[PDB]
Amino acid sequence: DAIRQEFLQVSQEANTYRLQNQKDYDFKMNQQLAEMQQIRNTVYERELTHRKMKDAYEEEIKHLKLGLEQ
Amino acid sequence: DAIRQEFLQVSQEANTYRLQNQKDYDFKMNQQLAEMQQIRNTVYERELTHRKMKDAYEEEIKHLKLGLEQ
Amino acid sequence: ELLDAIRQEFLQVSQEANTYRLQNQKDYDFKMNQQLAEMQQIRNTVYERELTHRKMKDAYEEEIKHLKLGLEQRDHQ
Amino acid sequence: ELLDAIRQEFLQVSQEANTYRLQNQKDYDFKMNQQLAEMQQIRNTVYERELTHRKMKDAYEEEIKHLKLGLEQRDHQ
Repeated sequence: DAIRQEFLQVSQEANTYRLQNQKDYDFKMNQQLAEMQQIRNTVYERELTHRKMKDAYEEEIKHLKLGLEQ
Repeated sequence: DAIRQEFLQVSQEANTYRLQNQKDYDFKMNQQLAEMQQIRNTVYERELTHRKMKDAYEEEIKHLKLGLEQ
Repeated sequence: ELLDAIRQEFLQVSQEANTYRLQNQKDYDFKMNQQLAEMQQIRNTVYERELTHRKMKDAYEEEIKHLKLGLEQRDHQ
Repeated sequence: ELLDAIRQEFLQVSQEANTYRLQNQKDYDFKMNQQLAEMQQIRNTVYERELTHRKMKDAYEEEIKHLKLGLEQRDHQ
């Protein structure tokens, strides 16, 4: 009366451990994955910004060249 | 017979002169006016370009700050 | 005695054609003077605006330079 | 004699709970190692792209600097 019974109050603290420990794993993993995706997303966004910059620089050179023509 | 007659062949070389000389005036004036308007136009255009630049610079600072947060 | 009311017939066509010239030249040079002043006004505005632009551009560029240095530094740690 | 088939009953729950730990930690550290490599890949791409960006930005800025100097010079003449 404790031998499949505290082998009850141990076989289940058992799986409760195989549970909140797996959650730890999943949490850590999902966090890092999401963070990595965010970093990659910023790289793409930054490329659009640079395109917008290029456009502006090209416009500016055109305005200045005009200025020099007169 | 030359006295309102070469005062004919002179009273009209007269106004033909008051004509192509006025055209000279008008041409020069219109040219300069148009050129001045073009210069002013470029100033406005250049302000839009600078606004586009500002947007891009602000985007870039945001991307870099993100990079530093991770 | 006569080409002497008549000479000064002909010499108010050419002494007439010539002052339309002078009045046009004076009117033109007046407008050119005005034009010069207008151009100086435009120049002043452009230079004032360029100062503002240079300061703003400099501040953005300096912040970007500092951020990039920070990232490169983080990458050394 | 008995809590000795029975002691080694209980010591395959805790000698069971503990290796799920180790297998999870080894699996995690494996994925972290992989993650490190992926991050190094991203870093390499960012740095290569940044070089390209810096050169292009520099060339635009240098052309703009030269144009502005030319305008200021024209304004000295």
